[PDB]
Amino acid sequence: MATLLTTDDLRRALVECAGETDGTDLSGDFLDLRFEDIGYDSLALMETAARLESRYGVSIPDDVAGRVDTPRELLDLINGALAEAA
Repeated sequence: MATLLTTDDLRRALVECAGETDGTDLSGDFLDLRFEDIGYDSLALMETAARLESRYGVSIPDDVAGRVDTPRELLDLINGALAEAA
């Protein structure tokens, strides 16, 4: 019953920005350089993390999130704030 955030969740948020595509070739893992692939420096995932921060009910991380290079870090970021919150 205790389910705050999962890997599959962060993935859905990363695709929401894309739009539509039934491609992707993940035959292992996708949390190594997901942000450093198309060009997700910060501005791209900035607005996305903003609206998602409200619907999720998480704080407003502009430092770590603003300069988030790792993908798995993003999940542990919002999910982390939710942990202490609960």
